[PDB]
Amino acid sequence: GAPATVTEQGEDITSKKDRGVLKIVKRVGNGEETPMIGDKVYVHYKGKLSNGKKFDSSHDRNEPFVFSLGKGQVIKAWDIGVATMKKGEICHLLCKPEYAYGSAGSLPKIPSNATLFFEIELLDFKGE
Ligand SMILES: COc1ccc(OCCN2C[C@H]3CCC[C@@H](C2=O)N3S(=O)(=O)c2ccc3[nH]c(=O)sc3c2)cc1OC
Repeated sequence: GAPATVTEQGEDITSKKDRGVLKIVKRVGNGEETPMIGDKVYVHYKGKLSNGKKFDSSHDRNEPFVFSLGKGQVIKAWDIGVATMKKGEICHLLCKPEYAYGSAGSLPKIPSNATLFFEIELLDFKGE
C-alpha cells in the first residue's frame, strides 16, 4: 500500500540525508513557489501508524490544519516536508521517529518510536 510504497520508493528530503523523511509527490501543484519560513500554511492531512491505524485526519473535522512554517509548531518532518510543497500539491511523507515524536510518542494515539505516514495537501500559504 501507500506507506510501503513511500518507504521503498520515496525520496529523502532531509538536509542530513539520513532518510528520516521520505516523500512522493502524488499531485503536482501550481508553479514553482514553495512557502517561506513564517508563512501561515493551510493543509489537509491524514496520518497513519505503521500498524495501519489512522490516528488523525483534518478532512474528518471539516477544517484545515493551520500553522506557521518553520517554527517548530509541528513535528520536524512537517516543517521540512511542507516547505518543499507547491500550492495545490498532494504528497506522501514517511517520517521516522527522530523527525516525529521520538521515544516519547504522543498520548493517546502515537506510541514510542513510531514511524508515521502522512498524506498532505497544501491548500494555501500566505505571509502575515
Ligand atoms: C516542535 O516539536 C513539536 C511541535 C508540535 C508537535 O505536535 C503538535 C503539532 N502537530 C499536530 C498534528 C498535525 C501536524 C502534524 C503533527 C504535529 O506536529 N500532529 S499529528 O498529525 O502527527 C498528531 C499527533 C497526535 C495526535 N493525537 C490526536 O489525538 S490527533 C494527533 C495528531 C510535536 C512536536 O514534537 C515534539
